[PDB]
Amino acid sequence: TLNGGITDMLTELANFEKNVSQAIHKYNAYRKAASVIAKYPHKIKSGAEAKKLPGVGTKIAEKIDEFLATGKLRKLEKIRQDDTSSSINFLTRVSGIGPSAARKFVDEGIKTLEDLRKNEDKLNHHQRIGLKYFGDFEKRIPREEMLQMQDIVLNEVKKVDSEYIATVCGSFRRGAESSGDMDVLLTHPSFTSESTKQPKLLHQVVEQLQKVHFITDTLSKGETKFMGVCQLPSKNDEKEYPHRRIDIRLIPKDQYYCGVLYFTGSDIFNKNMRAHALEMGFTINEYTIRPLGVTGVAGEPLPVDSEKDIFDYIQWKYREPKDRSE
DNA sequence: CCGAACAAGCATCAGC
DNA sequence: GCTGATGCTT
DNA sequence: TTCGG
Ligand SMILES: Nc1nc2c(ncn2[C@H]2C[C@H](O)[C@@H](COP(=O)(O)OP(=O)(O)CP(=O)(O)O)O2)c(=O)[nH]1
Ligand SMILES: [Mg+2]
Ligand code: NA
Ligand code: NA
Ligand code: NA
Repeated sequence: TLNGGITDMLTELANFEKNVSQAIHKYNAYRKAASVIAKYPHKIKSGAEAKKLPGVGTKIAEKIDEFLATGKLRKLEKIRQDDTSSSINFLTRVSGIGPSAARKFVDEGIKTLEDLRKNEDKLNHHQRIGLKYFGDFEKRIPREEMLQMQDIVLNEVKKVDSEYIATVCGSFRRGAESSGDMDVLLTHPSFTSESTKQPKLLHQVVEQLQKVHFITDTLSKGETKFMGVCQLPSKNDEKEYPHRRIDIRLIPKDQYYCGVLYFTGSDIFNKNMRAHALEMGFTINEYTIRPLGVTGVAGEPLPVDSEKDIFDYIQWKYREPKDRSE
């Protein structure tokens, strides 16, 4: 982390614009600048040097000059003193509380963890589970625990139907030594873009992971996307493990490669890659890559038989997952 | 200067 | 009930 | 907030 102080500042600015100002484009600009700087392999010595990188403009360059001179940013230090800003920023750390709900809660004088706990009745289901596991959800998962969880998920899925294929994506698939949560891509040959030949494909997997007490709570759940909570089992008399966020995405079997590209990320990598696709005349979602016609209307899905096929279409060199951690 | 900035599933709510 | 917008999330 | 045209 050559430039950890700079990228921390930019990330804190990003979070302020998202949570407090509700300025999504400023938030993306700071995150993008933080991303391009994190992979820059020199210790930055001036805002001018940083402004040579794409995504760092005049305003971020000036902030880097102030940071490098003083070790601080006056704008952030004032933001940190403001009670409303600090409280809104804090409340958004609860899963299910966003900028709108956080500002609504602070308006009614709900502005601390203890305030949240005594007003459970004012939370929706998702928010209540995010409050319940607030402490756990801020801990990272050592890859060794990710490996144990993987083994549980893949084996339980196989007991439901040997034709399911579960793939752990996210930062885990990118080779990270720790992960924020577990991301599972799921396919079944009964579910393709051409037909759904079995109902309850995702449900059966969820209920089986619940029966073996791996899934403990549900944040949201539909036919193709599950967002919930899981926990490794612990040995006799040992401390329990923290509860962990788990996301499961059922994707049409024939669209696996677009799906695993999507779910491997990173999120910024996906944004960069989809934006480049547009510049090249394609649009990419988790299902397909399609060309844009004369009027910018999406055309027919193109054939895809690997992740690299997608990179080829937009004329990017193939990047292994471990090189997508933007 | 100015328009564009990735794409979408689930929960919730207003309106009919 | 449905449609469509918005919030929040991946 | 940044960038391309
Ligand atoms: N097009 C897009 N795609 C996205 C987006 N947000 C998330 N994703 C995709 C890519 C993520 O890796 C994947 C998982 O989402 P997750 O939050 O778990 O990201 P990890 O890479 O695993 C970091 P960790 O803290 O969990 O370790 O979902 C998005 O806005 N736009
Ligand atoms: Mg993840
Ligand atoms: Na630049
Ligand atoms: Na939140
Ligand atoms: Na996730």
